Amino acid sequence: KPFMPPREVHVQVTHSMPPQKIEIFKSLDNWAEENILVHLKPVEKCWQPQDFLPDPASDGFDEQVRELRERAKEIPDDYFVVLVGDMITEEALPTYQTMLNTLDGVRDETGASPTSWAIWTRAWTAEENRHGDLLNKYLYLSGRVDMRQIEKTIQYLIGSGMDPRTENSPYLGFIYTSFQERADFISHGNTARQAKEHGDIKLAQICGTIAADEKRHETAYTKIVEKLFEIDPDGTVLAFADMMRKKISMPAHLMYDGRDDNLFDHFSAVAQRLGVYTAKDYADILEFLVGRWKVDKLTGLSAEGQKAQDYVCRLPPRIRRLEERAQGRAKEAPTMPFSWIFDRQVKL
Amino acid sequence: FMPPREVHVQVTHSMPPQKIEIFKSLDNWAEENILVHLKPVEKCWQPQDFLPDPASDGFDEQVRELRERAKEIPDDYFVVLVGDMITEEALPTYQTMLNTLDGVRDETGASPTSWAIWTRAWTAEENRHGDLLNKYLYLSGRVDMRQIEKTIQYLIGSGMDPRTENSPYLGFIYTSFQERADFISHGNTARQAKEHGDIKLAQICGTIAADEKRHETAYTKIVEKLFEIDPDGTVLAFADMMRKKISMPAHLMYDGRDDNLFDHFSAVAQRLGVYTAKDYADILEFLVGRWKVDKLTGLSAEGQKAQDYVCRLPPRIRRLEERAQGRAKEAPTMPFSWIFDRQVKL
Ligand SMILES: [Fe+3]
Ligand SMILES: [Fe+3]
Ligand SMILES: [Fe+3]
Ligand SMILES: [Fe+3]
Repeated sequence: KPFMPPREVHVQVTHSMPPQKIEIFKSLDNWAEENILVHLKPVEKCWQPQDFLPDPASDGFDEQVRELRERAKEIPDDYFVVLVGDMITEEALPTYQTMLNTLDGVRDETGASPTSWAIWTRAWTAEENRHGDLLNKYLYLSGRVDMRQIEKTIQYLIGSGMDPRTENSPYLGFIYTSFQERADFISHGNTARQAKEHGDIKLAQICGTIAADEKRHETAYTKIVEKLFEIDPDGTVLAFADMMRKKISMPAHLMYDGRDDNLFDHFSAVAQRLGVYTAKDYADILEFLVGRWKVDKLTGLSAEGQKAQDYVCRLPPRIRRLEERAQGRAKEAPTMPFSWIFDRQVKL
Repeated sequence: FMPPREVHVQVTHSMPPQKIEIFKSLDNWAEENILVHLKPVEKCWQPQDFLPDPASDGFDEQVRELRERAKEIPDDYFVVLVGDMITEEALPTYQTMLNTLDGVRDETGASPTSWAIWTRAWTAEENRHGDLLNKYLYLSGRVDMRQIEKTIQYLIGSGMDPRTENSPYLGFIYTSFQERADFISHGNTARQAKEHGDIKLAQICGTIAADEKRHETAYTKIVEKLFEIDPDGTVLAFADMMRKKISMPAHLMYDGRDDNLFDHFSAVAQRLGVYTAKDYADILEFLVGRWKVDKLTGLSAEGQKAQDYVCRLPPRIRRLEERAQGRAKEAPTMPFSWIFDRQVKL
């Protein structure tokens, strides 16, 4: 069957958090306005996409665009595939603002709510917007990729949305985004350092600068979970385990270009192979968070909390060993065409 | 370095909670009268269709022709065009605006409901508008992308409160009005884009306008339906929006230099005849006729005051914001950071 995007294969579960716990967040408003909002960079001090692109109001514009394209010839298709996937993930931004606005105690109820929570969501969104913009124009000018197939993938992606399975729970929500932000920090950070190798400093600065925005986001979301562990170590420990069993699905897992039915798997494979984001990175993030939130040092947990706590502390090495042995899928990986690069083929 | 803020008290969940069912019921209906107005992905235009092709040997000359044409387009017009583009780029805010509506919100981010499906596909459609105008302005060299990017970040941080109070009634009235506004602005920049000598730019604006009409058509069929099922609540919602006035999605525009950026942008749009105080009236009047407000009967003493107010507001607005004496002729010249502080006539 033709033009059918992939769908979420799990049953939709809404409003799992007990409705009384909504007050905890109303209470933490002030706290958020002092421990969280402080991780937003004020607009006037933020970089903008133009800072890293050829200046179209400068006599230098032509040579700049020309050097950009020359450099891009020395960057192999493999890398463009990954980079394209990252950029597409970024452009599906409106979905992610919705992701935060689904959380019970934290949603923006009007579109301009004076709450600390709604203020964060809006400013976080505003920061994220520059990531897509910048990688978009870069890919556009490069000439190495097929902007029409990329634009088409993006429209499929927004139509599809995503269900991270947070069930409207600020607990699950902020656990989720804590994990994703770090993942984003690793991918972008990796494309950055790798971007230097292939011979493009400017592209490295681009990726690096996006990475730095991610760290700050991670820091912000991790202070919230930390705080939730402090206030409710039982609910939070339980929320943490729940997310992991479910597995953290990536925001663009429903990726579809109208040709490949396994586009996300394929994109990911290349990212894995290239060492941009690996099955191992997923583990390191998990382990980091376990240590960062002091899950192990938690005491006075219900028989429920204890099973959860133990599960979470012993999942990283289990995931490690298992999705370690890249025997039958790393070496014998077939070559595959991607419509994002005009059906040129790269090694999966 | 303070962005403007909504000056009105925040009013949430005004629609009676029982009326949430009306929408759950209309799911199938929506999947046959609304979703039909979305263009399937494979058949949609994409920004690359109207831009220089960067994987073509023709790229250079195409970028070069684009820039040459843009020199013949005056600063006035770039101001308006930039404002339009900025409004488009604040898209995530508008998805949120629809996700705030009580009986229609997407509860997960991927809800199989007709309502959530529409919201997501409408958003996907809108996204190409921003992308296209963005790359156009970027290649043009006529405008200061850094100041524009900064305005955009202020705008999303600010969001907007259209004062729909989570009511699908108010919501879809609102978006019915906006879509038509959008169709007029884009439509006008389109025809005017021809004058100044740029066909391609006209095709860009025109293609955006067409998207808008379809959206308008879709939102209008919902209100029509609401008038049919609940002529009282709908008539009352329609009047409520108008007293409050329909505020534009980008009214909290801020670039870090101008404290009246939206007013100023609008002034230029007005003067240029892209979107005028008169257009606002014509949209209103059209909707009054399109929804058959006047032909409504059996309304409460409440419904009737409302019905009358709405049918007599267009000419009142007309005459009033007609006489552009003290503000059209003696309009001062003002610098915009979007064009490197070059100045245009307000
Ligand atoms: Fe990002
Ligand atoms: Fe981020
Ligand atoms: Fe639009
Ligand atoms: Fe529209």
